[PDB]
Amino acid sequence: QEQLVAVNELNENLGKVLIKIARDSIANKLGILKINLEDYLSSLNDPILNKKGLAFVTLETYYGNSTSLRGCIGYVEAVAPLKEIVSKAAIAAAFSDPRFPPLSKGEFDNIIIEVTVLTKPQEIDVENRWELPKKIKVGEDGLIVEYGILYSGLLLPQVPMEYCWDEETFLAETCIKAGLEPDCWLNNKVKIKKFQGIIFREEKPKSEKILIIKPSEVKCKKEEI
Repeated sequence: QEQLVAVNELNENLGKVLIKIARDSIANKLGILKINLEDYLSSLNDPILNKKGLAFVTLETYYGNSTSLRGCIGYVEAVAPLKEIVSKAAIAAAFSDPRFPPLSKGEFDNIIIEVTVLTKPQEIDVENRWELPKKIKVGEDGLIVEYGILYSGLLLPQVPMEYCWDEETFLAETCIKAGLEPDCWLNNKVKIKKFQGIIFREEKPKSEKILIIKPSEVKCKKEEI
């Protein structure tokens, strides 16, 4: 809205760009790609890239039929222009993860990059809380239930779907996560935000084709072999 990115704005080509931004940022810090990252980032003039959101980047070592976590970093404290938060996260995924050595030039070629974009959580202003279940959608919306610093509950978009919940159960379970009663969502004093997310990932290192993974395509665990 006020320069905030919406998930429906992120298509396969934008995911293609975010992935290349992450790729080049790392390549630039590894010393592989010769560029001025800052000027490079400001040259990407697609307005979408500059809308704000939250982002995470995880690097997985590529194998025939499996992958291995290689580094993960994400920022959820404050939204910032996509291209910037993604460039920053990519770099951190490669060099800041406390669990691995920094990425080496030798590894860069065998890593698959995954970029997750989350929208800025936003308050659901409905003065008829019983109509609250209608203003959200299981499989698309993440939730945040708050009531003063002491009570805060957060659920990612996928959770409700993989556990096969309906909209109300979803709000109840988040309330329980916040330390509140199952029906805390009907209480005007309890603030409720929603947000969305999306995932882009190379199916192979530097591949042209990328996989778009949506929280709404997750299978209810009860239907898993």
